[PDB]
Amino acid sequence: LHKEPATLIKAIDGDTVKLMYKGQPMTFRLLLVDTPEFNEKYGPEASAFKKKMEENAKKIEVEFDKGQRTDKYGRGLAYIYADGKMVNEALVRQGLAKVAYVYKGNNTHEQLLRKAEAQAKKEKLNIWS
Ligand SMILES: Cc1cn([C@H]2C[C@H](OP(=O)(O)O)[C@@H](COP(=O)(O)O)O2)c(=O)[nH]c1=O
Ligand SMILES: [Ca+2]
Repeated sequence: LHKEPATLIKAIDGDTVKLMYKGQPMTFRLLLVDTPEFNEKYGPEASAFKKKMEENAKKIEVEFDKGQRTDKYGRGLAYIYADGKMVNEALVRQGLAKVAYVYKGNNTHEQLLRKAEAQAKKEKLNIWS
């Protein structure tokens, strides 16, 4: 897998963001995670955590997995990095997302993320509190 450039256009919520990628606006959905909807417990905190991480970044990057790159809604499916730190993993490590939507062939970072989840759960953070 390879990191590629993108620029933030707008925060959306805990697991989607609008980025400019190869010069075109796209919505991206984070691979391998699910955050609560803005209306549910920890929804606002997930959205805020993601928004801060991505707006404070100097450099956003997108990393596609080996499989599908857009979903049925036309959202890009990627791992997103903010100054080299994976947003998908950070949300999980903080108890603000669960590992989810693990489809065969787009699951390169599955174990990394499950390890984060286990640490969050052991710490009783947020969703696991
Ligand atoms: C994360 C992810 C979601 N999806 C689809 C499955 C779900 O379909 P349904 O909309 O039919 O439930 C939806 C979940 O996204 P959201 O959590 O953003 O709603 O996105 C994929 O197809 N691939 C993926 O990798
Ligand atoms: Ca969601």
